[PDB]
Order: sequence, then C-alpha cells, then structure tokens
Amino acid sequence: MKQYLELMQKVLDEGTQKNDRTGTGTLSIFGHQMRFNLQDGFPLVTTKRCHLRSIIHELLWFLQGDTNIAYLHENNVTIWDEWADENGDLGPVYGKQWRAWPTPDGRHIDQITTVLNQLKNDPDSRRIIVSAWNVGELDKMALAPCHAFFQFYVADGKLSCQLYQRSCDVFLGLPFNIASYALLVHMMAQQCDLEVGDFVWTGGDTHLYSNHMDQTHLQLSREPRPLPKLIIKRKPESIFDYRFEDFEIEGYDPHPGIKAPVAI
Amino acid sequence: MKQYLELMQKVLDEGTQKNDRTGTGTLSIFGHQMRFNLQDGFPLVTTKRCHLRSIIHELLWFLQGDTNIAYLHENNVTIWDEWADENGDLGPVYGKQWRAWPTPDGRHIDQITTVLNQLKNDPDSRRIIVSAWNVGELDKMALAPCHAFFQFYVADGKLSCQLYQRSCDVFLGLPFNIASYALLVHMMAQQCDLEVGDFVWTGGDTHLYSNHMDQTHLQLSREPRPLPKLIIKRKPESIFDYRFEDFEIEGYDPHPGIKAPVAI
Repeated sequence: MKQYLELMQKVLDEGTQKNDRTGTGTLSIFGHQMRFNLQDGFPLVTTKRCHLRSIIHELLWFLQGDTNIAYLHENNVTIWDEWADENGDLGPVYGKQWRAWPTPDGRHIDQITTVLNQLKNDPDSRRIIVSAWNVGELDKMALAPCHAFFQFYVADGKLSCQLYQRSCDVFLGLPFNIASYALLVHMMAQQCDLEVGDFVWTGGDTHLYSNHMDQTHLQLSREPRPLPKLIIKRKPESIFDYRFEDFEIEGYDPHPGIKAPVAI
Repeated sequence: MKQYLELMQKVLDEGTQKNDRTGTGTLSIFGHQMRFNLQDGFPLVTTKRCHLRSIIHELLWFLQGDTNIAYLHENNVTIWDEWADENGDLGPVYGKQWRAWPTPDGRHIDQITTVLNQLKNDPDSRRIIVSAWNVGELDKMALAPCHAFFQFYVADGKLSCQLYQRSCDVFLGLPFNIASYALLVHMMAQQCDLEVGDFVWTGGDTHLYSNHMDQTHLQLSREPRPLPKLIIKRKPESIFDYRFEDFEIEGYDPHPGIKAPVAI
C-alpha cells in the first residue's frame, strides 16, 4: 500500500531515536494522518502477505463485549495470549468499554448501539464517537487502549471514520489495525444502509523498531499491487450478528510474508 | 496564519454542504491535521485581531477544576454564559474531567497531575494523555467536549502535544482553540524543564458556517503577518499556580478584527 509505504519511508527519514519501555530503540515521529477511500478497494497491504482471519475474529470478539481469551482460543486465534492471565482475563480492555462502559452510578453504556442509534436517527451529529480510554479503569486493563478513540461522520450517504491511535508499530501493528477498522466501517455502513466513505487514521507515537530495519528495506523495494475487494456475503440482522464466514476478500495477490521478531 | 489560511481555503474548496443541529448550513470537511512548531513563534492569528485575555482566563479556570462561571464573571469573561444555567453551572464539563474524573469506585482522577508525573519521571511514555470524553457523564454536561482528547510526547527535550477536536468552526472557534493549547504546551514545558516542540491539531468535522462567507473572503485576502512571541514573566511553583499577569505577547501586529454573527 502507497500511503503506508509513504509512512514507512517517513519514519526512517525523519524519526528520532527513542526507546521503548526499557527495551528496544525505535525511530519515532509524532502526529501522522493518512486517508483511505474505501470505495477505492479494501486497505489490506499487498507489499507483504497479511491474512484476514485473526483480524476478523478479534473484531467479532470486541463486538461481543468479551474480555476473555476463550473465544479466540476456540478458533485457534492466539494474538492476545501474550497479555492474558492464567484464566484468560485481560482486564476491562476494548470489548468491555465498547459494549459496557461503567458509569459512576451503576450503569453500563453500550457505545456501539449508541453509535448505530445516532447514525440512523441523527446522521449529521458531530458527537458520533466511541471511546475505550476509560481513565478510571486503566489501572485494571492488561494494556492501555492503543486505538483509543474513534468518530464517525456521514456526508452524502458515505460513512467515514477517523481513528486516533496513541502508539503504533508501523511494521507489525499498523497493517492489522488498518484492516480491522476498515472491516468495521463496512459492517457499520451495511447496517445503516450507507455507502463507505473514508477511513482516516491519525496516530500519535508512530514508530519503527530498529530490529525491523532489514524487513522494512525489503518491503520498501516492493511495488504496491492493486487493492482487493471485500465482499460481505450476508446482511445479518444487526452488528452483533456477523459471523466469520460472512466475509470474503477477492483479488488479493500480495507479495510474500515478511516476518519480524520482537525483543522480550 | 499560513496553516489556518490553507485550512480556510480547503473547506471552501472541498467541503460538503452539511447542516447544523436544526440550523445553519455549514461547508464541512472531515479529518484535517496541521502542525505548528512552537519554537517558530506563538500561533496567534495575525490575519484578524484576536485577543488573548479570555483565552488565558478560560484556561486557568479549566486548571482549577472549575465548572461554574463565577471566576470568569469576576473578570468580566463572558464566553460561557451562553451555556450556563441560572446558578452558573455547566455540568461536568472540562475542568471537572481534567482534575477530578470520577471512577465507578468513588475516586476522582486528577489527569493533569498524572500527566506532569509522567512527563518528569517517564518522559518516553506513549500513554501521556488527558481525556474529557467521560461517556458516563456526557448526559449531565452543558455540551459534549469539543476538544475531547489530547496527548503529549517528549523527544529531544521538546514537549509536543496533539489535540483531537471532534467539531470545529474554523472562523470563530479555531483561532481561540489553537492559542489556548499552545499556552498549555508552554505552561507544561516550563514546569517540566522541557523546551516547546510542536502542537499538532487534528480535527474531525471541521467546518465554515455559510453566513461567514464574506468574512472568510475578507480574511483570505490578507497576508499573514509574522508570529508573536509569548513570554512568561514568572516560573510559578506549579501549573495550578499561574496567574493572568504572568503572560505577555510581544510583536503582534494583527490586521483588524472581523466580526461574525451566529444564527440562534
């Protein structure tokens, strides 16, 4: 992908050497925004092979309000394992804030039903927002929300979404995180009878880890191949109703996978 | 100012006609990011005269955790009047979330002391964030947070800040809102013994109201005059200690004020 490749180049050319949490040096820039028009094709990186299945399964887990790893395990999805305790609990992380944000008076606010209410009945709102940055619960979560905050916008029957990501690893994390939300703009739009507009990605500490240098050089040498097309095979009766098999990606010919290790 | 003038031009050239809350048509774009390097001068618009005093006073009110209009009144600051009830209460809006975010278990989290702790003892954090988007309290606030969310970053002794603004009126609102946070990056940096870096502004529904068309045309015809220089005259003992008179702006020669009305 072109916008992504432009970002990769930029953190190599402009980033400051900054450390991780007593770890790995990174090259970091701060403050980057990229726009993906979803009508031009699905934003899945063609410059290295990326697979959709852990992406799809992790999102359906978010939408269920699940905070325990069990569902992912049933499906041999392992990405959150690193974070979960013995009984598979992750603390009040994303699914929890999204579907049952706790109030000081005992309520649990379902932010994505709110968002669907707002998109059908008041599409012109400037407050169509869901947040996972619940300050009162940050101390109990495995990790603090990386994609912390996002907002929808409707103009001319096109639903667009801006995401605020506080910290992103451009090589390993970012391809995954761009396709997860593009999937979500497409579930949302089908459920609201709106067309897809844009996915705007804004980031904060946007970084390359230094032991991913050869891999980014490899990748920056590859020409972006055309973008695939996502097809949702069923219109479920609601957004908490999609199932893994409702999704197909057609026309994707990526260049090979590049693996990249992590310090520990 | 150049970045601002570039934005004004862009919403006139690219915005979609979108309505307000049963009101005024606006021209709206969605998703804009601009960078101001604070070492190049203070970002106070020179293309129309803007005064600093309501800006300074409203920020000190935010920092006090005040939600009642009294302090502003004592000082003949009137900007929030439109919103306050009879007894001057505004609901749990900004000062309240900033200094006493309520947890579900009875605590009140002081987010800006947190932020100062993080900036002196762990300057490399990717979690140096304060949020005013307290979902549990949105129903009790006069209006929902417009500047909802912001994040600090330290690299090479330069403190930078990215702001997420969900809705901005580019003519009347935006000059005010850019100088308020630039002031805050400068209080923060003096208290942390860091230099100022960048102020990154990200916006969501960024709009011009249509009955501000002649005024924006007037203004887009004016050449940006050089940027002033803010001088803080005292180093208070903390951030809750600045006083109105600690601030002077030197070298500001703006073009005249342009007034712009609002529908009701």
